[PDB]
Amino acid sequence: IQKVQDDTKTLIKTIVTRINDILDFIPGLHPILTLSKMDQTLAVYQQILTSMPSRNVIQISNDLENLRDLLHVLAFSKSCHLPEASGLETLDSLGGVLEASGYSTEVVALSRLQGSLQDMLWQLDLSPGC
Repeated sequence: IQKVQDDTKTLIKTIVTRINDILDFIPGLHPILTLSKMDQTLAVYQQILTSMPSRNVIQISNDLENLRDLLHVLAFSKSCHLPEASGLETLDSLGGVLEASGYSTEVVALSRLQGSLQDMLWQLDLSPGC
């Protein structure tokens, strides 16, 4: 379990760095505290990123899948259950949270995602609920 955590922390830093290389305090999309909320949030970002492919987004999107796995492998070792995340049938509802004047939706989306990732980074050290 500790190595699962070490592997999770590492992968997160990688994605945060990848995003920098590509709004300092922009809140992520409800990135919360339990393993299920983290997973349900990552699932919403994946749907978003799938609608805006680019070299780094496709790269990031793949990493997000590896991060979700690590979150599930953890729940596994914690003998708990992560529900199947709900999916948005449409991204049209995400308009408001992804729209900003002087900023692209791609930039707002990756900026929120980075916020969520940095959020998980420290919360996972508190050995969050399930």
